[PDB]
Amino acid sequence: KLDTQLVNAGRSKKYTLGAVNSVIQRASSLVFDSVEAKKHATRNRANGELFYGRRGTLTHFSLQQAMCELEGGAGCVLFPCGAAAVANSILAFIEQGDHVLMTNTAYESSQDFCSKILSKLGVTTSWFDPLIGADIVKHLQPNTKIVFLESPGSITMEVHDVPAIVAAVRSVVPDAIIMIDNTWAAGVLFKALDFGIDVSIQAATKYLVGHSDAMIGTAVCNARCWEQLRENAYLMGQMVDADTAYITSRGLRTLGVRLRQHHESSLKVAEWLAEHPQVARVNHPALPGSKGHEFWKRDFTGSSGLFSFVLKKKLNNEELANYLDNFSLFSMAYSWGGYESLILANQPEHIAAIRPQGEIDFSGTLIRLHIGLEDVDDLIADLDAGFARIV
Amino acid sequence: KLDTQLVNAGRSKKYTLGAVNSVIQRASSLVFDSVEAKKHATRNRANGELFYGRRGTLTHFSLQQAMCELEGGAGCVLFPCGAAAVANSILAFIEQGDHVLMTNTAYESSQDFCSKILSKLGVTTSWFDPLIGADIVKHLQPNTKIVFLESPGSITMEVHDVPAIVAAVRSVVPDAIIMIDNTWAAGVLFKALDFGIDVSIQAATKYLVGHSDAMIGTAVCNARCWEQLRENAYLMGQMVDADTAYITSRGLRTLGVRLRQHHESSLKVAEWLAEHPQVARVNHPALPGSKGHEFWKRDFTGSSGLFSFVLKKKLNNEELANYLDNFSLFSMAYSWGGYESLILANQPEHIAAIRPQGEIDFSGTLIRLHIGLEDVDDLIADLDAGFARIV
Amino acid sequence: KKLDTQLVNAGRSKKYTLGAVNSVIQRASSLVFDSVEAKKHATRNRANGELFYGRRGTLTHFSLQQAMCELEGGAGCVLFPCGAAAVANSILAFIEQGDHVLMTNTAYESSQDFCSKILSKLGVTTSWFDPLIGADIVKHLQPNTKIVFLESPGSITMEVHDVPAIVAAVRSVVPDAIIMIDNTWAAGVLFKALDFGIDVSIQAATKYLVGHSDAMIGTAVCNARCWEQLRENAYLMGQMVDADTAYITSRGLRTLGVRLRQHHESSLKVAEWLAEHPQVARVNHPALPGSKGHEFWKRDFTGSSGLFSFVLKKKLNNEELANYLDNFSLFSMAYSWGGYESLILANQPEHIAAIRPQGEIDFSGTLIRLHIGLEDVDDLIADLDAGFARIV
Amino acid sequence: KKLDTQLVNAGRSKKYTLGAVNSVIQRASSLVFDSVEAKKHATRNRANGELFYGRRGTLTHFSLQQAMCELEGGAGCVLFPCGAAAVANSILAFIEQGDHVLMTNTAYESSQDFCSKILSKLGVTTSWFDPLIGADIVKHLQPNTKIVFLESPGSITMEVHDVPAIVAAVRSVVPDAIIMIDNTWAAGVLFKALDFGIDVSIQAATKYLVGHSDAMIGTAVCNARCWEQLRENAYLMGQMVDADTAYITSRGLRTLGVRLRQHHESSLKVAEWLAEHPQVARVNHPALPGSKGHEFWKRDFTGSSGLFSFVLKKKLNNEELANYLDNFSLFSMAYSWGGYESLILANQPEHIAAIRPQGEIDFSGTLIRLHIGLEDVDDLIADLDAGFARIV
Ligand SMILES: Cc1ncc(COP(=O)(O)O)c(CN[C@@H](C)P(=O)(O)O)c1O
Ligand SMILES: Cc1ncc(COP(=O)(O)O)c(CN[C@@H](C)P(=O)(O)O)c1O
Ligand SMILES: Cc1ncc(COP(=O)(O)O)c(CN[C@@H](C)P(=O)(O)O)c1O
Ligand SMILES: Cc1ncc(COP(=O)(O)O)c(CN[C@@H](C)P(=O)(O)O)c1O
Ligand SMILES: [Ca+2]
Ligand SMILES: [Ca+2]
Ligand SMILES: [Ca+2]
Ligand SMILES: [Ca+2]
Repeated sequence: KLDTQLVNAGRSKKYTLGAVNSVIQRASSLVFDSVEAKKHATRNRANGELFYGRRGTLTHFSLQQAMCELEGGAGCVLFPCGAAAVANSILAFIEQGDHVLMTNTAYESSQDFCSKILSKLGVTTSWFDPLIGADIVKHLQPNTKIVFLESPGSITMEVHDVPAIVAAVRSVVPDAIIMIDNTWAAGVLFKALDFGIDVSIQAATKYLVGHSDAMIGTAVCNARCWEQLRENAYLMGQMVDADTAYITSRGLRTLGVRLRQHHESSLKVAEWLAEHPQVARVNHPALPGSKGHEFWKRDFTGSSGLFSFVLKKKLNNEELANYLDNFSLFSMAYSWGGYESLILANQPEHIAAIRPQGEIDFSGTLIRLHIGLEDVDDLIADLDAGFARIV
Repeated sequence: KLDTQLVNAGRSKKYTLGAVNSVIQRASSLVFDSVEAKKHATRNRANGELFYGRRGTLTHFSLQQAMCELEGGAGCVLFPCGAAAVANSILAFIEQGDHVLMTNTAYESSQDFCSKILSKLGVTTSWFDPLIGADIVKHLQPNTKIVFLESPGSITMEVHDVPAIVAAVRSVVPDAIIMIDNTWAAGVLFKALDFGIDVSIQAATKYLVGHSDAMIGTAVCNARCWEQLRENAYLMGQMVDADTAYITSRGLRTLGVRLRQHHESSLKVAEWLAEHPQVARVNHPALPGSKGHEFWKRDFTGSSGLFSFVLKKKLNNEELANYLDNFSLFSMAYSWGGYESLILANQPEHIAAIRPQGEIDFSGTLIRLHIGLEDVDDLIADLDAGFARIV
Repeated sequence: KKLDTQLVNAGRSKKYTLGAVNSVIQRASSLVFDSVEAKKHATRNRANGELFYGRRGTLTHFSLQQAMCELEGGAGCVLFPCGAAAVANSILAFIEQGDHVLMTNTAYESSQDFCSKILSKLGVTTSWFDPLIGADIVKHLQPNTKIVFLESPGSITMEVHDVPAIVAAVRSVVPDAIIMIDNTWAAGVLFKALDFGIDVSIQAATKYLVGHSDAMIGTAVCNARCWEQLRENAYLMGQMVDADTAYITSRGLRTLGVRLRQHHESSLKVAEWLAEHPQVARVNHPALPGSKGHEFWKRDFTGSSGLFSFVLKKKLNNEELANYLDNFSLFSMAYSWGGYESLILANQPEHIAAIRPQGEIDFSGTLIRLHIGLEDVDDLIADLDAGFARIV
Repeated sequence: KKLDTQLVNAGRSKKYTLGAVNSVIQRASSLVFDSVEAKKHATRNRANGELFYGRRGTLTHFSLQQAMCELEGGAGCVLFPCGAAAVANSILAFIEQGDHVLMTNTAYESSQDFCSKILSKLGVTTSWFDPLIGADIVKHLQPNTKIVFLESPGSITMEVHDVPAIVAAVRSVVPDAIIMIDNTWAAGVLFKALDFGIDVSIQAATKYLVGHSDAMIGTAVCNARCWEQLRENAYLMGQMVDADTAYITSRGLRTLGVRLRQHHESSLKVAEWLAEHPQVARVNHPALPGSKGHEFWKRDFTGSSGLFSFVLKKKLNNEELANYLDNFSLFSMAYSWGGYESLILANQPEHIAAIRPQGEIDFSGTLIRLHIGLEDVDDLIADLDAGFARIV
């Protein structure tokens, strides 16, 4: 049962040492009592024995066990933030002459890592429509090494048909590493590894931390891919600090109570918006009619609270300020996943610049909301005062 | 004056806000009061204005200003540890078809990053002897992009002639990026940027933190190289957590009192060892006769406390255990830079495996010591009981 | 304001958050004055949220304090290193040689032991009352009574006071008494103590406000009448909490609503199952009809937390107690409560009798206290059922 | 053992460090018992370094405690949220209605205010003595004296007690008194209080032990005679410090030697320059010949820290005070001390007279207190010289 799992994940006695939570073990240097102990630790340095702080301390091991239990993985590799998890996960499997195939709705810095960093290293990238399903075979090349998914999509929220994509890819390039950015689902609302994906990546910064303070990336790997991701990321010096690891473990405890509120509130806002005279479209995976809703309903076991909607109007600069500057409860900021509700605008032309080898199909201003833990009726009231400012 | 600089570096009122130390600002999301504020922050997102936690908060900005003041740089890029600083600094400047030229005494994982990661990306690496000076021109290729220095060298402690190397490299491949791992000198005992080096990298984990807890890498850049390092590392998601940034700033405060004790103690141990019947050689940059001592004396303004010595004996496994297992005051561990004295052994054949395109010239067991803050006469007593165990 | 929106926003003024969502963490003893004039200004405002000296607080403390005054409707919020320090020092701040303290006999045992072991040797006497005494409290008032100390629900046995009756009765006789409550079970928020004419609402913020069993902190939210005295006398005893703890307590507030609702829903479901169970004598849950003071809870509170107790039909012997407690898979044995993890503790009737001064107990089986956490309620009920099979 | 080696290793047993160099940080209220038997064992040892409940401490606290007993030669180390809480609560733990407390009139002002404002209303009287009274202390002892409270060097004015004389005199008359000292200036280590027959050595660990002006914490290291009473009575008041603060205090110990030596060397160099300066009346530095109790410092201490004061030839008026203090570049205005940053504070003779009960002051110019930090001593002297040019 997810709730019981969340409360206990990673809390082995060897990590908590008489406490409820794991200990916080801050270290670089880790001490070997003897030559024989150093040899034991060296052989087990990637197997949960204390060796050197760059490999982890007890605090890290505890979070790694929790993430493996929650996402059904063989191992969990840690990073200083989600963008570092994305970039280094992809790097760990590529070589000069490879091709990367990425959804055109991937998080922008994931796109930019490929276009700006991988391109100089003899790796080419191309893109696909998130709703392509089994027709992704037209984009597969004999040198396709990575197939990178993000479901729902960044900003626009399109849900992939992961089963269809996975079957297609294994049929043509079975050696491909299939990755997903599974941040929206907090890794627990969509069990990526059970669907044939090799690596489930999170900006743990978001719903796993849950409070908008700490930054951390995770990559949960199947047994086929764990060693290579782990050792190559180690060679790039990737790790997260012990205290952040502790705080992430601690976020897990309330994840189920938080995600149920996020689902209930954001769906009710989405439903209210969908019926509002000033709204063109609502992009929420849980809302019937949204792009790939059917796949959300079949493949996920809940929703989080991030979604977007498109205004009937393309707001001009003065309207955009009147709208966004006068919110009482929604704050303007990047990221999401916390207790506080947030708001961000993107003009159609902003989104057009980040959908390579696609076409946008809306013309009004796109508003993305993260629905936090405030009373939902207060949030709806704030949104409705917003609409009066731009009617 | 270094001491006064250390106490005040980065402590602008905008960062301390009424306290002695900088504030600890934990954040991912950073809030914009208005559209106009978001536009201001966006334009200044790499210029010390609050934008998004991946770019930093006030705590990071404070440490970045301190590191720029201390090392004379245009900018300071932050990483989750030294190995991540090395790997990502080199990555930020390379492209398929480049050559990297690295001292054969570089830190092993720096070697391994090149041999195991860069090699798959169409980048070749070769090596040089640390004492090559101006004859490094024989190793320069028309596609040499990076010249990577580490002075003193890892484990064996050889000091380069940086002036001679730098002049040679600028004369042949002026477009090269010259980097140094300046960890031993804590960035302050050798002012790398004043000698023509482009980027001074530290495992800030070591002497800057000073207490063996926290892990962090720094790269202080000149104005020529700052933008590219900063933006490419950003694309790999490199950052450090706020609290670690705070603790690093805090280590700086005692760095001068610590480094003076480390120098005085370790030189006196080195002198005592050099005269000991059971010692073949002592490798300490401050000790006359050590490899590149003359360059240490001309180019550095002090010593830290890490050095090595070679035993007359190649200890067998039983002797190695009798030696290392029965120390009272020295602990066995990786890393160094803290208050606690540490000891590590390397057999000649271990070092031979990590000196590409060189030759070792010793035959006894090499012992590396980090000399901490304990009474030096107690440490010497512990070393002498050690010698009695293996006579 | 609606609780959940209030919780999210409490304390988060721009002067404390400085561009972030959460307050800054400002760690300091020394706080720097730019000038003689600035120092004079800070000195005047040293108890009024200007930076002065770390013992008085930093911006991190100020934020928590603001949050706590907002949520509990107070003029001020005094901070302490734990619950027990808040209790002991809030009582100390208002007494003097010759005073009498009247305390509920269901008070947390350390609160009792402070009165009987510390206050006694300072010329302050204490006596105790039954938690259901209500209006009849007048019977225990003395000419020198200074403090009337309430705890509702009761420690372990969970009895709810008729607060309206008690407060009216006290004010009718000793209007100038200081009325305090230990309002930890309600998290200060499910029972608005200061709206009921209580002077000081004290919590072990250790519990529900922190919510994760990993920081310790006490709070005392005061009305305007009593704030100064509590604050300044507490300061002379050196009482403060660390900035990092204050930041984590503020943080815990943000999930307090979603957590309390799950604790209510799950704990009531367990309590309802236990009441029907053949091996259970009685269930002590404020929200469960038939428990002591339930109708006062229904009337006076806006919700329940997850802590309650039940009485077994058996008085367990030592071997049965071990076989019961040692073999749980989901409940852990520990003190405290208020966190995400379910906890269990046992007391024998004779242990409880010993901490019920000037009153008698009302049960004879072993008493089991549960903290119902965030685990799936059916897994928890399954673990409790395996427990019962072990002592049939 | 030699101090620097001791400092590095103090508290770092394998049971606390668990493979790291520093102790673990174990954050907890609830501490889990695996069984009834384990709980019974923890309960017996709850004041003896077995995990029991976070109010009693975690492994992090145990480590600090061990370190502090080792460095100060004590049987036990009681922890508090700050210096002022250690003073107030250590005095409280040993008094009862009818007792008398004898305190040096150079005691930290809050220590004085605790006695005169809190203790007075609890039936405890206080009187004061001159710090140089030595053997003549017998003159101020009373049949009901319970505590003799020492502070050496003195707060602000820096007078050093003849501790050997005072202690012998007290023991000759009231052998069962509790003798306490506020040993913060010495960092517990430059004056081994418990070796001189003092019962309790108290510090504001806030200062030199933490060493960076960013955590607050008090300690009281006790002999075997007084440990239990201090510990248990302090516990009934809820006194504890947070685990993270305990970890940072242990951490500060590791650099205490290298820091104190620089504070000694730099502060003595400044003091020697000031004594020769035409605008200075007198220098109050324990290490500087001619200061009050210097010869007791030379005899009894093993070093100096960096805090001292000096008296200007001028009694500065308000405009000269601002022009002096407002325009420093390296010294900052703030309370506290013990950190890496140099600090400056001013007091007028009439402010000091007001906190010197039952004694008189010995100066008439403005009194300037300096904390000499880790900055280059010649830059510091240059900043002080520019200061003098501003009030010529
Ligand atoms: C799906 C997704 N995957 C990765 C990342 C990168 O994580 P880190 O910020 O922790 O490096 C993000 C970041 N997104 C916000 C900044 P926003 O969505 O506001 O741009 C994301 O949304
Ligand atoms: C010169 C030098 N430069 C980089 C690094 C990498 O820093 P991080 O450990 O913080 O990633 C090291 C690490 N060295 C120790 C593990 P050791 O020397 O014990 O192997 C080093 O020595
Ligand atoms: C109502 C109530 N009021 C105060 C305190 C004291 O708070 P601190 O533990 O933060 O000092 C407690 C403590 N209770 C547990 C230890 P337990 O209930 O397990 O004995 C309490 O329950
Ligand atoms: C000797 C001495 N003993 C105790 C304390 C109280 O410690 P805490 O501030 O940690 O509660 C002090 C405090 N002193 C500064 C505030 P200042 O000297 O600047 O007034 C002191 O000096
Ligand atoms: Ca808000
Ligand atoms: Ca040691
Ligand atoms: Ca459990
Ligand atoms: Ca300064």
